[PDB]
Amino acid sequence: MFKEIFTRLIRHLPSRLVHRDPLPGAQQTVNTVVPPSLSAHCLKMAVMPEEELWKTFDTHPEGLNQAEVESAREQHGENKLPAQQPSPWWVHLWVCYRNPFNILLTILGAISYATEDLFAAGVIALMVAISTLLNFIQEARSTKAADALKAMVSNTATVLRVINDKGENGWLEIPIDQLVPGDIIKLAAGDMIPADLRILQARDLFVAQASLTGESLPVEKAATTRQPEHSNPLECDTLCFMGTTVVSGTAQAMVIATGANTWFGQLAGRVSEQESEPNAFQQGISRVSMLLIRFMLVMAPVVLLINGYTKGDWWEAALFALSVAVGLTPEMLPMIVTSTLARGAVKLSKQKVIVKHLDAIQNFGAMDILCTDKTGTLTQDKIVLENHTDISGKTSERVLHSAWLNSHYQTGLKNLLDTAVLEGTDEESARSLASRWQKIDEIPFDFERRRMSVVVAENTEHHQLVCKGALQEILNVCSQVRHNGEIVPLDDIMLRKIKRVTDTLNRQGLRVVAVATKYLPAREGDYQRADESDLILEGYIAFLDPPKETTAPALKALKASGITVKILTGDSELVAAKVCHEVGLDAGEVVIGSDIETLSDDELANLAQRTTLFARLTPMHKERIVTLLKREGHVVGFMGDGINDAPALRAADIGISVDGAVDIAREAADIILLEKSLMVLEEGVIEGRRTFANMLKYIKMTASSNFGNVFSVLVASAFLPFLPMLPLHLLIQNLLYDVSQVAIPFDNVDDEQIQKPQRWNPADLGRFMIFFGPISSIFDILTFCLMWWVFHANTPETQTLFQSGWFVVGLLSQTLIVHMIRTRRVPFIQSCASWPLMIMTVIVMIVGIALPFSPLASYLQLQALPLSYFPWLVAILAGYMTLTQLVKGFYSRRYGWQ
Amino acid sequence: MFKEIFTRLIRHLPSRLVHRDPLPGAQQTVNTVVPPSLSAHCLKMAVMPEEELWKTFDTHPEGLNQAEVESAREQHGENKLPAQQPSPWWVHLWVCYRNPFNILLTILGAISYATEDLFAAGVIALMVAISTLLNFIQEARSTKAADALKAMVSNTATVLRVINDKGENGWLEIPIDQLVPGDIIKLAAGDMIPADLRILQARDLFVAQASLTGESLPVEKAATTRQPEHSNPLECDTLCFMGTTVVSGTAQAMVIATGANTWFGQLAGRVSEQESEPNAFQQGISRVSMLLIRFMLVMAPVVLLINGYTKGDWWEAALFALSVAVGLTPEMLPMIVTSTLARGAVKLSKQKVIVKHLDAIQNFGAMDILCTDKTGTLTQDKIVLENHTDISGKTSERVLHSAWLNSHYQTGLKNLLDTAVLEGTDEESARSLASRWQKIDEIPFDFERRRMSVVVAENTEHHQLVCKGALQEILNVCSQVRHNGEIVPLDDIMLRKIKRVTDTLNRQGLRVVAVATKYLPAREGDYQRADESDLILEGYIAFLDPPKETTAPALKALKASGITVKILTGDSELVAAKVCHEVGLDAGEVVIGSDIETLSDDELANLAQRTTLFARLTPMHKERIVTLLKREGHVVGFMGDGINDAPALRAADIGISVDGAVDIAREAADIILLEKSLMVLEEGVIEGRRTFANMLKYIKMTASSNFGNVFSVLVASAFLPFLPMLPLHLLIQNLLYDVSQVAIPFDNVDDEQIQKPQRWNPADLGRFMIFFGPISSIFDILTFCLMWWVFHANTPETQTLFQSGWFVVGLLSQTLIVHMIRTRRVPFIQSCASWPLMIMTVIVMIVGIALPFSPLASYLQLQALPLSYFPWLVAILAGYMTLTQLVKGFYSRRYGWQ
Ligand SMILES: [Mg+2]
Ligand SMILES: [Mg+2]
Ligand SMILES: [Mg+2]
Ligand SMILES: [Mg+2]
Ligand SMILES: [Mg+2]
Ligand SMILES: [Mg+2]
Repeated sequence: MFKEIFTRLIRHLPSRLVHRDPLPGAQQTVNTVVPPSLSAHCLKMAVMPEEELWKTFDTHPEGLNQAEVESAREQHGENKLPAQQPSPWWVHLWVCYRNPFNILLTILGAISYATEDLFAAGVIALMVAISTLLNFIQEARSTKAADALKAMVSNTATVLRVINDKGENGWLEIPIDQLVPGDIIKLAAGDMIPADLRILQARDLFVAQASLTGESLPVEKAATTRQPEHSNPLECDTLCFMGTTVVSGTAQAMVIATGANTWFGQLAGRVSEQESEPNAFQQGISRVSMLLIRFMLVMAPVVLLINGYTKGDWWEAALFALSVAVGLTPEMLPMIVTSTLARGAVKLSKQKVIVKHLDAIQNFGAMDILCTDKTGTLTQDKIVLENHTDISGKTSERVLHSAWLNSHYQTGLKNLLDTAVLEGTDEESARSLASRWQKIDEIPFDFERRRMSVVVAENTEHHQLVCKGALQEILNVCSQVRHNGEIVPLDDIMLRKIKRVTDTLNRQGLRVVAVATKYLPAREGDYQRADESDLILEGYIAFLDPPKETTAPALKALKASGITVKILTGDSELVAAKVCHEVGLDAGEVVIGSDIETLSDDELANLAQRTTLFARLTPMHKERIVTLLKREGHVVGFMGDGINDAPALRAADIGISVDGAVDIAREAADIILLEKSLMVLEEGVIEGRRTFANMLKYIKMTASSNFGNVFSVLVASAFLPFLPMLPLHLLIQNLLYDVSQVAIPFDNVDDEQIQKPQRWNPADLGRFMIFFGPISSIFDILTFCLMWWVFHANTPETQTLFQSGWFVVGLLSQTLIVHMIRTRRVPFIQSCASWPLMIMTVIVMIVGIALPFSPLASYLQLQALPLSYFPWLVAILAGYMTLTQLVKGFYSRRYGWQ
Repeated sequence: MFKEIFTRLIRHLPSRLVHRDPLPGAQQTVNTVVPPSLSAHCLKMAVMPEEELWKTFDTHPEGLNQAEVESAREQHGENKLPAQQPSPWWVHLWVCYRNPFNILLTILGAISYATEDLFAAGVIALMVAISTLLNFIQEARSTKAADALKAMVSNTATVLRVINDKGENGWLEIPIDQLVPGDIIKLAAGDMIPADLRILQARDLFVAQASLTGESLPVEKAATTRQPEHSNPLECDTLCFMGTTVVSGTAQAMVIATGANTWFGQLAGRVSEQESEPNAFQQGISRVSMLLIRFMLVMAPVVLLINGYTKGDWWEAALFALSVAVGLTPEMLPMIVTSTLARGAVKLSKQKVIVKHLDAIQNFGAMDILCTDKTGTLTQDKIVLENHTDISGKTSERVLHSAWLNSHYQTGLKNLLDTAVLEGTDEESARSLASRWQKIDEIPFDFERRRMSVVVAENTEHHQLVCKGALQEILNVCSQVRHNGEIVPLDDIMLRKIKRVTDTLNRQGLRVVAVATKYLPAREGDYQRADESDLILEGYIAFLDPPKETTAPALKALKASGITVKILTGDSELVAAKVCHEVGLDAGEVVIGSDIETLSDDELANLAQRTTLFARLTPMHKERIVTLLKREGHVVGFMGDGINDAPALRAADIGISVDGAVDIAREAADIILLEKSLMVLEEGVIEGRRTFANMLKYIKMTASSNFGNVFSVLVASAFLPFLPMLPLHLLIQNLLYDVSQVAIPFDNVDDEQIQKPQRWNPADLGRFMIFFGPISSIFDILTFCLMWWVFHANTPETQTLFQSGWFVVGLLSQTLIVHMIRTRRVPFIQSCASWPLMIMTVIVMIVGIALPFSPLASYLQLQALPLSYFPWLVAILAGYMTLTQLVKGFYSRRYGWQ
């Protein structure tokens, strides 16, 4: 066969509902380090004087007013990527109608009846148009809902703009797509850079550019250049590029590039080539589409040839074969996938689960390994008890005040310890410390040393550096300790005593953060990580972050649903083990991050499968573990809401984040929970399994029934002297079946189907079609024999009695058989269809019965049915239902339902 | 007027759906200390030899098999009170059919149309029967649902019985109502005594008979009497009476009395007289019923007299007046109340809120003060951190092992500290302690000393008494302390040091429990509370009980709903204040239990209104505070799940308990939550407000519309020369209106209505009826003028056109006006009725329109309507809806909706 390139009958869904958005962190590799005239633009913009910067982008310090912002947006486009913009509704309608089969059905309708029989080609074209409108309405509604959902959780930026008719400025939180060039924004800790920026002003601004320049340490970004030569746009200290995060400090900057013109946007990724590699969902949809095309190409030519030879009307035989084939079209797939999944995605939104792209639902129900941190998900993130003590265990007010200085004057992201220390200090002492101490510098947090320092001063003679961090890291750089009010050298005896005391505290679930301080002579230069030396250890703060009340039932439900929860944490091994024990998780033997640095990929992939808790992990370790956990066909989900969780979120088969996360965590995620809870995640997983099961059932039943109709036509058309059913009748039958099937997205799903992670095999559809097609053909042939002999529709002159006689059987059975094949159990007593499906089935059956008796029947070439036919019809339908119910068991035994 | 005794037209609901159960704790007062032949029976039963006890009750040691238990149940009745047995369905159908208006209607129908006009009386009787059937079906379904709900949470008993064909025994948990006399049960801690019992065997069995004998201290019940003279059935140490709890120990006893024959059941309460005093809900229902009777008695005689004088047919005028009056019958109140409340009670069951009696819903939505303990509701009942140390602060293994002995060998109710100590001790040391030590005696917990002791022994030479309890109570009875391994006298310096250290610990939210041990020479006699003297203080255990993750949002929602949460706790004020601060509650200034002992009732009632946290409370203090919190018309709810919370649950306006509570706590409660959570309680309160609002709306709309119809008849009957509508048509109109109103229980309620605690005024119904009745009468008179002149129904010969002309207007407006006078807002845009109500309204309107055109119209004396009438009908309906919508505002301003 092959000839896959020749087949262009498949219409792919737009690559925003499916497939992930490009995240600007596609490694440090670049296409010849960007092209000229783009690097030159950045290099000129970096050192351009601030005075003439205002004229270049038509910007004023006040900001931008409305008419100006629409003018800038029109001139420079919108702050998006080429693939994130929706096509106009008329283009969507046209691309739905120009389907290579909707066209032929209209042309063959024109050709067959053009000479001397009009109103028959027109009605066929009208049926084609009605089917096209139904498909287009379903897809348009579902894409509108999906696009609304994706825009519900979108990274925002704080801009000046101009609010109030008066013309006053403000600070609006607007979606990052609305940023036009020459716009003024302000940046704080945790905000991702929304576009290429020119730093107007900034204090202690550190940005994590690891995505672009590949360096983990945050880089200071100044208002004016303080480095001698630039020679490179990516390292100029006065421009911030899109896709990088702000670690600490504050800034106010100007947007210079936007959308495609952004560094990452053009020639450093995204714009280069396209989405060459499709994900699992797109591959499965393509496989199903190719299977349907193969079925049609095998069957329809034979149906054409048989009737052409038998009846000598090729222009009508071809139309008849195409009309029976259109039931097996691939164009159902865009309508089924979009309508069924977007129904789930909306329903998940009422469960505090926002789905950014539709295909993620497949992973969300298929996930069997869930990697997450212990803080916030297992623990409460609010610490109830805290003790600030010195090395001797006595409570110390100096430790609390030293920690308060660091917590108050740090500009990084807020922490639970920071919140506790700011709340744990009384108002009077806090006011005295604030008035008596002023900030001079800040050395932010990085994982190489795992500390955080703040340099303050009470005068202009000496400065005090106060750094707080995990106990060892602090003890590594401490040379003296403050014991009993005296500064005494920190010998090894005190080292081992402190270590064992803090290990005893850790085994109780208490996290310990040590605090160190130093006095230095006043200096003008910036402080650097080398200044964290010969410190004086003031003491440590031991605090308890208790586990959530709902963590244990959520973990039990997750395990009952087939999901293996794995804890990836950068905290201590003892605290993590205690937390795991308290919530009911089995920590087993713990694996620290230092252990896996010397392991091979095979060794680590084999170890991670039997290891539940990983401790002392750097973000690189988390990403590597998540990557190697997909080794044996597992679908891995990573849940994280941190600055450095973007690679881990992007590397997992599904990334889950929280509405309160940092900007880069929400950008890289596929699912956004409105509250950080494992129970919400479990219920969402259970509900997404239902959505995927409903989608599969939709495709499965439609394809099987339509294959049965095509087989019925193929086997019995040769013996008849006329078409078993007029193609107009077949088009009406398919349209009325689709109207009924509209309510399948709202069906009920057995708890048996969604009890374990779902595995989707597109080749199973062919087996289901082959098994459940001829069952319909048996009763179709029985109906043919009924109308031939019992009702004497033996000649073409009385063909209309035959054809209509099949029509009501064709539509009613195909509509009824849904309630038999939708479940593996016995219907109407064990598993029952949802009320919308019941109502739609009843309505479509009534319409199909009443159509031959309606005034339209003459126009549709349908003849009224004698009353002696209805008992036969009921017998046929009941026999078909009973036979399929009795035969379902064999399919269950040999292959299985799920 | 008065003559309230004469009015027996009111049919009260059965006193199980409304009103509380007896709760065998009705003080210590008795009716002459019970009657003779009951006290004598108990006295003879107590001292009767165990050998001959088996023949008396036809009981075997192995238990009772089936046929024997049904025989005993038939002979002795069922273990219930006379007010808890439902009446048979046929008796319920008779009482629903024999009400004076269903009898007078039938009798007048026979009288008026018996002579020469049969099939007119029969159809009227058939309409009466159909109305009775509808009412009976609604009430029967709703009482069945309510009785099923009350049986879901019922105190159970553990019985031997017989299981399976073999004849082997087990231990079944059967509802206490199934207990027949001469049944063998076993009792553990926390089990209430289900019937009068004879103790067969007992291991350290203590029962709290504070309800019966009035003494707070638990007393020891033995297998054989160990006291010289009994002289009193209530103080014999070998019988346990119903309504008392088991504090500690284990036992196996025999049931000797059951149901009424129980000491409490007969002549000691719940038997003499009856429920003389009705509660608030019953009083309100009676007031509404009396208002409806007053309306009918004022109006219907005038309607009879006018038509009797005008048309000279008294036997028909009386029937017509009664037919218009029956719309205002109080017999709908049993159907309205039972059907609307039960639908709520069922809906609460899916929200983990079981309602034991329907009227409690009224209180549940009317609650504005909620009194709870801090443990379990505000805090988790599991403790995350525990430190067992000595007085010097060093960790001590002896303290942990001493606490483990007490926790393991105590037979009382389990505690969070007991669970932690049993889990906090390693397996090896635990098994070593279990093998090395054996239990001898136990001194249970009581609030006078607030300690609990266990006497064990490692040999037959000396015994060790290990008591554990709150710090002061332990320190009161301690004379020595184990310091640095030496037993040193406990001087005042150590007392102050320990007090300040433990006060520092309690300000952190850490509860401190001290442990004391003593060595005594071996002795045969039982140990007594006195034996707790000159103890040796081993140390204390400080543990953290963390607040729940969901307590703060639940408290904020409760405050937003208008409920004032007050904390009644027996713990320290420092720990309670810290817990309140953690969850966001404002403790204010705390009031300890010792402060309120000297206060007067007025002083304590005034103080409790502005006090949020009450600490160091005995159960008597809790009951007194809850009683005095209802002083200014507040509705008080008490939530508790303890042994001593029965008086406080019974004294509150509503009592809430948990499914895992003790037996007496579930018996005294009105609401049972399936999980102990404040969020569940808040959502249940919100949804119960909806149920009560729906019930009030039901009554209000029905009464107002039917009053409007009666007024329309009263004003315009004199001018017409015939009845404005035949009474058959009026009965059909009322029946079809009731069919529509069936779906009101499922209506939607605006969030504005249920945003504050509900206050129900039965006199408001009269104002609503007076305001909204004549609005219907205006358009009824307009319809009369229409049919008189526009349609020329001027004579009796053409009366049928007139009457039917009103009929469709009468039914359709009455059915439509629901969607206008159900909300204070504008309908269909700002507030919408529920889909069941929409469907029922449409169906009833369709039936009313189609009835005059149906073949039944001739049988019902209805004439088909000309098509020129329908535009006038739409005009009348639209004008009525618009006028009532515009006029609703005046009722809102002058009186108000809620
Ligand atoms: Mg932001
Ligand atoms: Mg600096
Ligand atoms: Mg078929
Ligand atoms: Mg029990
Ligand atoms: Mg004893
Ligand atoms: Mg009316």
